[PDB]
Amino acid sequence: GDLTLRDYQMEVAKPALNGENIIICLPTGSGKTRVAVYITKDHLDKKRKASEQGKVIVLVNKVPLVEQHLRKEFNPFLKHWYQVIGLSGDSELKISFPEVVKRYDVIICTAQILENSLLNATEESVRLSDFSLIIIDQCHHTQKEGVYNNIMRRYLKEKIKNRKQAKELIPQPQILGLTASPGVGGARSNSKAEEHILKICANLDACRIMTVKEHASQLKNQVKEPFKKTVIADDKRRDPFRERIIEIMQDIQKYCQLYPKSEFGSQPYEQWVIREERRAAKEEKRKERVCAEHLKKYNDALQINDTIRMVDAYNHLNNFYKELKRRKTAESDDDSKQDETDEFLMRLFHAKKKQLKELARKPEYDNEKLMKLRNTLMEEFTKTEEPRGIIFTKTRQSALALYHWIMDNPKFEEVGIKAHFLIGAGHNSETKPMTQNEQREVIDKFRGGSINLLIATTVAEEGLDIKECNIVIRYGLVTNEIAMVQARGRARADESTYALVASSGSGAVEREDVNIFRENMMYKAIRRVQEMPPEEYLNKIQDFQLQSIVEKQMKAKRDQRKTKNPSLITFLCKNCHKLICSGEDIQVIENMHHVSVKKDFQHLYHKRENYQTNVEIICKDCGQVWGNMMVYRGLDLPCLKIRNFVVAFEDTKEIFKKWGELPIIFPD
RNA sequence: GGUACGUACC
RNA sequence: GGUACGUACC
Ligand SMILES: Nc1ncnc2c1ncn2[C@@H]1O[C@H](COP(=O)(O)OP(=O)(O)O)[C@@H](O)[C@H]1O
Ligand SMILES: [Mg+2]
Ligand SMILES: [Zn+2]
Repeated sequence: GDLTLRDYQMEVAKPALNGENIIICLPTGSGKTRVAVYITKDHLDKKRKASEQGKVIVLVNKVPLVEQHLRKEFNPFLKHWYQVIGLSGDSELKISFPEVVKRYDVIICTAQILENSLLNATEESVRLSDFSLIIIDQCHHTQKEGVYNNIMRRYLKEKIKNRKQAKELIPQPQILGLTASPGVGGARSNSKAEEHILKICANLDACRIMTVKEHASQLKNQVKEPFKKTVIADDKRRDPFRERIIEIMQDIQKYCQLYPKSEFGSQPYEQWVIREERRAAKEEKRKERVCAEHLKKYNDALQINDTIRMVDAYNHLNNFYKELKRRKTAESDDDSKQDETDEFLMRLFHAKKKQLKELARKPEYDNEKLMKLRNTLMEEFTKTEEPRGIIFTKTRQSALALYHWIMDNPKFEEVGIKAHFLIGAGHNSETKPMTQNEQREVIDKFRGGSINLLIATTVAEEGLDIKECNIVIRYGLVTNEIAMVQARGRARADESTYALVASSGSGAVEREDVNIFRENMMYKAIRRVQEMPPEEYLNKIQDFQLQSIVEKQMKAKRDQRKTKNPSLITFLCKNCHKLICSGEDIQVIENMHHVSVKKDFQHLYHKRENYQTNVEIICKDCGQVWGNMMVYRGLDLPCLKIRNFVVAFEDTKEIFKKWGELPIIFPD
């Protein structure tokens, strides 16, 4: 069942029920989406009784939230009274969006489905005037160049144009923002915190920002905060894995004569060594670029030794050199690759390989954070009958490696822990992705009980419905104040704890403290804009709105300048600098995957196993990855990744990470 | 592929 | 603005 609100929910709803644009700030577990449904039904029922056209769009930022808001909230209470539909880019609908607007009263979709129609591109459109109410889920993203903010910039442009036609009357939707924390925008001062709150208010055209105050006690009974802990590890353990890896890196640096201005295993080392790899490739210095590539792989092993067990560090290097054997070795079905440097670096590893493998088997040198994590898990999974937990970590590799650490250790299995990792769907990582369906099944098994502990990246912090946790561990991960409150929001079972496990040397404890500081500033700043007199608030809101419109015009003029011709360019291999393609030889498939056409192109490469296929293309002369094969219309075609080539010009040699960075448009 | 946001380091 | 890690949308 029956559509009602709690008193704290009604308190924040009241102005939206009277037709005012507002932002609603309700904590995690407060039922913000239930408030959205009550306001949707109320809004539509009033439009019926006034014989008027009622229409609502609910905008979300993740695809699963479309289906989730339908099932749990929107269909149960509205389906029998109004036409309701959930829509996404993933679902190939046979109806166009403009028709979906004509047929349905409540549209729940991802924001880019609306923007695609407002833009058109391919050209009677949809406009924001078609909708009488627009609800934005997770409205703290209504910021900068986000899709939310682009939708709302059209709304403000239509608001200003409306006053021009009064003096010489196009209808404007009501707007409702829903969030748990609008944020502080990286501010370190209360002034800049209050500036950020007003900017978000300005972007959503809010009459007022809305929080629970009269029924604050009721809200505190509904959602109980977890107990906070900070488990620090000083790491005064001797670290012979770090020491011997550094000796290998030092040896390599003397060979190539590349010397850093920065500590081993640190972030500026990683920047330097990647810069040095790029430079050496441009300048045809195979010795330097190959060494810098390996040095990076050793620099990875140091920083994963810092966060996870040193066996995973071993495996990172061990797998790299396994793949190096495969590419450099002349196999059958092929129509020397091994340089001096290649031979030097391979033997260096094999020599010092024995020690590292067997040093890695001794857990006494195996990372103090892991014991602190172990101890925290043991004491918490023995605390309750049917517990559930999440470990938040920085890298995908770290998520998978922690899963193996939990599995390759029978005392966690003994005490009832049944772990599984959880990572992103994107394909920009050097680790492989989980698909959206695999993500869904893991989260479903977590609610079932089949799975007990998630080792998650930031995938698990916002939006998605996850079962109430007894423990949330931030394992070395400290991002922003919004993510912090969202992570703390997952721990909402009876007797739940939120814990930061980190090295004192990482500076993550100090960054957690500024995010606590920022969170406190946020509440003071919300309080200040609520107490601000209307005339003062209105003027500041108008300023931010006007200068936000100007902000898009500037970025429009930036992107206009860079707006080629092929055959200007050749393609050299980054490792060995052999001539391979001209610019005329390249053609594109569905304007995304680039392919070579040259008639005698097969002679310049070999095929190896390890998106279309799982067959790599590698350089004949040197074994450098160029990309992979693909099947298109029954033709075996070579897909070349731009990362792998030095691109020469006629007038200059440069390396690009994306095909779009080249100032050249290619054929179909 | 394209784009966006978050964080760290320059 | 750059590099990397992470996430997402089309
Ligand atoms: N006024 C209400 N009456 C009954 N149940 C409610 C009410 N508000 C919320 N709920 C229930 O609580 C749940 C909301 O939890 P959740 O989705 O975690 O909230 P939020 O999205 O704010 O974090 C829903 O399953 C809903 O059925
Ligand atoms: Mg909800
Ligand atoms: Zn080559």
